[PDB]
Amino acid sequence: MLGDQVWKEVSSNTLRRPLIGVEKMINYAEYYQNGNFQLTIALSLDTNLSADKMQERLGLALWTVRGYLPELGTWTVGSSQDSTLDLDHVTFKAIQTVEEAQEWIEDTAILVDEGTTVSEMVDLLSNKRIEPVGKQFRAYLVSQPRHGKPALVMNASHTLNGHRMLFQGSAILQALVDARLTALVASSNSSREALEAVFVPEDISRLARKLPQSLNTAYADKFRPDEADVEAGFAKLGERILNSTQPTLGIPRFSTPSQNPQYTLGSANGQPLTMLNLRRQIGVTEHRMLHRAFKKRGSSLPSFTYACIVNSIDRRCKASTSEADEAPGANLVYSAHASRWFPAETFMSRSPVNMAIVPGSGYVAPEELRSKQRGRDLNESELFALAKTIRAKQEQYLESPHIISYTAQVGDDIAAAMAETANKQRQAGTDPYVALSENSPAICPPTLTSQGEVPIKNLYTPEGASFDPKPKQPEYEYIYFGEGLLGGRTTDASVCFALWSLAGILTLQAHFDSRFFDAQVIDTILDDVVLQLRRSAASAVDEAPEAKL
Ligand SMILES: [Cl-]
Repeated sequence: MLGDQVWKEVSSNTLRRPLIGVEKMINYAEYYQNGNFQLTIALSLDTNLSADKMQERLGLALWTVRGYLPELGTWTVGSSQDSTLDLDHVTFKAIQTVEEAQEWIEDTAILVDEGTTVSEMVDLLSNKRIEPVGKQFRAYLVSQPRHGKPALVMNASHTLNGHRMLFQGSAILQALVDARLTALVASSNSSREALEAVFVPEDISRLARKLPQSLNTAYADKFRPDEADVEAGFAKLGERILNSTQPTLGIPRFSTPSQNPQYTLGSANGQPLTMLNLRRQIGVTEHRMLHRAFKKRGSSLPSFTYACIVNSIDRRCKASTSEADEAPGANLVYSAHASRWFPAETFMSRSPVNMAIVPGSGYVAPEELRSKQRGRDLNESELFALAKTIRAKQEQYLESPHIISYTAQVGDDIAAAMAETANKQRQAGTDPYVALSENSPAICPPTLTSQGEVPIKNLYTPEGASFDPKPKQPEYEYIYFGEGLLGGRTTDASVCFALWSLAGILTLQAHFDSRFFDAQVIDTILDDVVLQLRRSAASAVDEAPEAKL
């Protein structure tokens, strides 16, 4: 009941709950750091729907999805009665009229102008903060690109989202070909007339049970921690604090931000697009081979990838926080998903946890990341040993959910310090990019978040959603997606590596602002990692050729 009681009726048709934990930290970063962490995901579509059909169905599709996913209509920036800005709560307004519903549809289901490509949309959206501040989700239909395939492009705040956006997208794609929606559009003069037929005023009593809750309240409710549980979480907090001070290798940022960034995605508003997502994609067949080859070594694709990132940063940058006479270690900065401790029902329809990230920490000792024989030039055996070390340290850091016992306190501390720092920087007239970088470490530690394939249905027909191969022989209206694109947003002076899979396609990418890092160096590290993955896999498969099947 802690989950229900937390959303309180605060006005006639408005629910409100406090933000708690990582979600509160994220909300403050999005406000004070120009949309830091915000997510853009494109689902690239093959479809025999005309652009015209998709355009006339999109708004009603989004409205239909909102009916069972009211999470799409939440809001996280408001005020109190005393004027003051409020970053500490999430609110939900239950829509009571057709006009209000139509307003929300037209603000949230965007038809992109003829010509703009999916890649251009991902670049544009990942290079700015969502507006108005507080808005949590927007869907863009790119139905008439001048080249490339059409796509559903979603832009979301990270405060209440993550993995969940793929399911939100899947629901929208299902609605676009739903037989009942198609009949509605066919029988109505307009979207507004259709809406007028099927509109039901939203009921805060029923919808409260479907709105997202903090991981922290789901944790309290499911695990009911006692004092020993709290003690175990406090120990994992001490670990993260100490690891953040130990000598570490990493990628050095510019001492001062670049005023003429030389790597951009073009220019919009007259200003360069400097938030970059450098990507390496691995196809379905090669992905399977990599996955099996590293299992044959007793390793895993995510941990071996981390080892290669750590080693390639070491070799390419030769940058550390320690002295020259002292080999550094590696501070591991990574995220973990709470599904490792919570059942799948935690992430479904009843009070779902829609942002389930817990910060992870670990420290590779100097003797574990360098070889006595080869120094930084680790051979394949040594990289597998480093992978196993990294994996073991993550497994011990994450062995228990009681980490969550301190994320509310850490979230409060980071949020308060961010607001106080931002107010001080404003009063001092600090340049905005200097302000986003001066508090960042001169050396960015190796930062990799790894995501297993999320099983999202790939085929949508009037009979529903299914898992199937790309249509060779369409029998009805259908939508199929065979590839995704991620645009992460990192506005502070850090480099974030992301490893993820969608539709069997493996993507390794780095996102960062080129005002703060040499993009050529990051590009070289990504190339090094892919080369090491392929060479180590080929050697593993040479010893065990069965791993090719
Ligand atoms: Cl998540």
